[PDB]
Amino acid sequence: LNVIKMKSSDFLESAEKVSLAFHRTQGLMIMKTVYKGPNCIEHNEALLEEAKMMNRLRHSRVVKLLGVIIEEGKYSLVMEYMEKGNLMHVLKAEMSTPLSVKGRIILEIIEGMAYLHGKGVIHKDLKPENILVDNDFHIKIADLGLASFKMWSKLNNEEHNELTLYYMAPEHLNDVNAKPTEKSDVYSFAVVLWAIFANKEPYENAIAEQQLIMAIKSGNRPDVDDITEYCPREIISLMKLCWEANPEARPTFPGIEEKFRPFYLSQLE
Ligand SMILES: O=C(c1nc2n(n1)[C@H](c1ccccc1)C[C@@H]2F)C1CC1
Ligand SMILES: [Br-]
Ligand SMILES: [Br-]
Ligand SMILES: [Cl-]
Ligand code: NA
Ligand code: NA
Ligand code: NA
Ligand code: NA
Ligand code: NA
Ligand code: NA
Repeated sequence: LNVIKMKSSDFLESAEKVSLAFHRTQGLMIMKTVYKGPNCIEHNEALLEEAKMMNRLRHSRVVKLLGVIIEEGKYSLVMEYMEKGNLMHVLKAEMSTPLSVKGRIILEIIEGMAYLHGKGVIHKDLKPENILVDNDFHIKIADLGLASFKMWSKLNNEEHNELTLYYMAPEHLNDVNAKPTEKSDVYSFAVVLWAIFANKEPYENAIAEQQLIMAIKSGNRPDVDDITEYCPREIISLMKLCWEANPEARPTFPGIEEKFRPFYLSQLE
């Protein structure tokens, strides 16, 4: 389905920024309020078309943009509701996630990124907080930071509006000139891989941001010995392949899928 021009009145009053919302006739949804301030109707057509463009990225592992709210002095994006929150919340839950499910999660992240890259989309902000999980532990990739919503991100920072580095490729640390590439996303995926088996964030011993940044650029990586549960040797090799310093030596997501899928099916599923 295409993007719906929804209205603020469509949602139940819950006055008392991604939050849960209840559409009067459609049910639970996620709302990201982006702008609240003076009237800026000059940008409406530009904001709507960008939402239409983003809404065209349709894939089983990509979150759906259900609608937009474009009113006088109020602009919001309305997104599919993923009941279980983000991947890091799932990994830290009291109930353990079995290896078969972790393998499926990895495969689905690969499928989603292969789709996005095939559409010429570079995510640039891939991390557990942008990987959302539904009731059945299937995942969908999101862009909650608006890294790909150029127009909406600019709106979010217009001053008249009232309203992590662990997964960033080293070529981007301490460097604003560096333009992210598909290979930047592959590096982020490598660290997500580590997090999936560590059940936590990397670099817990880092003491200072400058220490952490200079260390990673010098070759430091998440502590593979820190994984406490069983992590298949193939997956350790995979993450090492994906966080290699030379970006052009990192594989593609289709290349990752070609070797991970048959391994998932014979060992993990
Ligand atoms: O997080 C959001 C969101 N909305 C959409 N996605 N994420 C998908 C997507 C994923 C990765 C890269 C680009 C788009 C396509 C869809 F339009 C909304 C709340 C801001
Ligand atoms: Br090299
Ligand atoms: Br593999
Ligand atoms: Cl394949
Ligand atoms: Na599915
Ligand atoms: Na990061
Ligand atoms: Na730090
Ligand atoms: Na390296
Ligand atoms: Na295959
Ligand atoms: Na398969």
